[PDB]
Amino acid sequence: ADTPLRLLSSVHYLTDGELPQLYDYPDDGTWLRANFISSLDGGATVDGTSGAMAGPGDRFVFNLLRELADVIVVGVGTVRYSGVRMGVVQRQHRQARGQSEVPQLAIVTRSGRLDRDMAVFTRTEMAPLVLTTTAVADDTRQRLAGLAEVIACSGDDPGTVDEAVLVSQLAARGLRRILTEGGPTLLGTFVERDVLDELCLTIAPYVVGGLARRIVTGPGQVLTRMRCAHVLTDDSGYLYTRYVKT
Amino acid sequence: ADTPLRLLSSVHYLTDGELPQLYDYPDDGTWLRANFISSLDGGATVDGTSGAMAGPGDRFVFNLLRELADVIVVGVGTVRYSGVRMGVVQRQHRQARGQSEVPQLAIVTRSGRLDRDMAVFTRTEMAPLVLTTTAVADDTRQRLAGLAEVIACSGDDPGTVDEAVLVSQLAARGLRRILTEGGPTLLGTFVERDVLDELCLTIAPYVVGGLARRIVTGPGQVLTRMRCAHVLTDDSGYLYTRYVKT
Ligand SMILES: NC(=O)C1=CN([C@@H]2O[C@H](COP(=O)(O)OP(=O)(O)OC[C@H]3O[C@@H](n4cnc5c(N)ncnc54)[C@H](OP(=O)(O)O)[C@@H]3O)[C@@H](O)[C@H]2O)C=CC1
Ligand SMILES: NC(=O)C1=CN([C@@H]2O[C@H](COP(=O)(O)OP(=O)(O)OC[C@H]3O[C@@H](n4cnc5c(N)ncnc54)[C@H](OP(=O)(O)O)[C@@H]3O)[C@@H](O)[C@H]2O)C=CC1
Repeated sequence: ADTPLRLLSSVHYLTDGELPQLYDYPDDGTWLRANFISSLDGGATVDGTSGAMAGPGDRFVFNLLRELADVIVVGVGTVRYSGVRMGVVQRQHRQARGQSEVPQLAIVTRSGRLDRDMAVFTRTEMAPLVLTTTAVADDTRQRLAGLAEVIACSGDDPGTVDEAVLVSQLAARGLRRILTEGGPTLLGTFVERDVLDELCLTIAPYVVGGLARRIVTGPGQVLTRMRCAHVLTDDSGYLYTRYVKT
Repeated sequence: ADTPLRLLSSVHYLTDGELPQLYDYPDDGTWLRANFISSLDGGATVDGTSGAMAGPGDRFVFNLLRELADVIVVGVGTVRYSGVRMGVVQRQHRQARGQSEVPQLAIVTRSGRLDRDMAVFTRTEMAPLVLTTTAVADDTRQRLAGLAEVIACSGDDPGTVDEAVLVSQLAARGLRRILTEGGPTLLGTFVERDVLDELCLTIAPYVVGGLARRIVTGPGQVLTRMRCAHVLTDDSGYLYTRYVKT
């Protein structure tokens, strides 16, 4: 008559002061966290973007995770982003933690082919980082002189990005608390290379049908077990989950 | 300082007697329930099947949902299934509910092109139903004489299946409590045609990377809101969710 199953139910209302402890980074070491939203049937997009599906809670969560991060890493696909916005209180919180007032943005591109004309370069407090390959880093540095710091992230193939090198290059610059929000190609590479430490996933209570892509894309296939650290909900039936690599 | 967020936690251990009430069908009317499993990053398969990812709880849940159903509807893709197995106690439970001892199997095929040589026809207590189009129903009836009951499920196009007609044809035969377990093409059609009443989804705590398909496939795009009826968990960090159409 016994089963391994237990009913979950809401046991505690969270104040905005208790949220940071549920999502804090470790005290030490580098930590790469992803934060994505998807539908129940695994779809990442509605009309080409993720925004349509966001829950009453998602803005507390998405804004908190940006506030906690040293750097937000984004793929060049989804940039096409502006400078991350921090409000007054967010800046104060960051300072009290000894971080910069606003997190750095880091754009991953294998080819380095970003035009000087982009909002990631224009509407922003801080020169973004461009993470790219050894093969193209010098040319890219020259082309983006003044607009971005360009960093070579290659492993044994100077024509590709090694995602473990990428994470160590950020940590070498004091950016060890890393957040990524997209896109699916980038996330797929972190998952394929087994460098993703934690996935925060908002499960939106919709089905969207078969057209949408998943939150990850690409040829990778892995089977990486994660531990469920927490599940939050709201009155709208969204689940805000946090899973950390076992 | 207040947020819409609430922490979920386990509040009640479920006995196998309490599970049926969490998953019961309505008293009246037809009800189409889906039961699927997917990874955290929205992948439906590991090495081409769903079985590798199943949780300690999934066998209580998958077996219960089969036990409760009048008919299990499956697409011809994933059949390539045998007769659903019911143990002694499952048969007793069904009888006490006034149902057949074993649920019917119903195979959906647009072309009707199933060979007489299949385990769905061979290793089974009960002739399965074949749900197909008006255009091909008579030929199909003759070819499968003795092995299956063939039912025309077309709407205004005699060359296609109308999924609402499909559900009413089952209900007309006393099979109003319907379960589907696959595959993604079929599920995508139920979602696209807005005839899916409830989705029971097991969220497995793995990431699998970008190669896998979603639990639904096909060109459909919808935005159908569902209410979260419950979330169960186990010690392995699986979530067993039940969402019902709002
Ligand atoms: N559901 C959700 O939460 C989210 C949805 N989205 C969505 O992301 C979509 C667009 O994303 P998409 O362009 O497909 O994916 P990506 O943002 O990840 O970027 C694809 C491009 O980014 C670069 N890139 C990514 N990753 C890597 C790597 N490891 N090494 C080198 N280069 C890399 C490549 O740049 P290059 O070609 O220059 O070499 C590549 O062409 C949008 O539809 C947006 O809505 C995005 C994030 C969150
Ligand atoms: N993660 C999970 O829980 C699950 C995973 N799986 C998987 O399903 C996969 C195979 O499934 P797949 O073949 O792609 O999909 P389907 O089982 O849904 O079937 C595709 C075929 O089934 C028929 N079919 C489906 N739906 C309809 C409809 N509304 N009208 C008419 N005909 C229809 C068609 O038959 P025809 O061509 O003859 O006309 C079609 O070619 C496997 O990989 C299996 O592991 C499946 C279910 C659960």
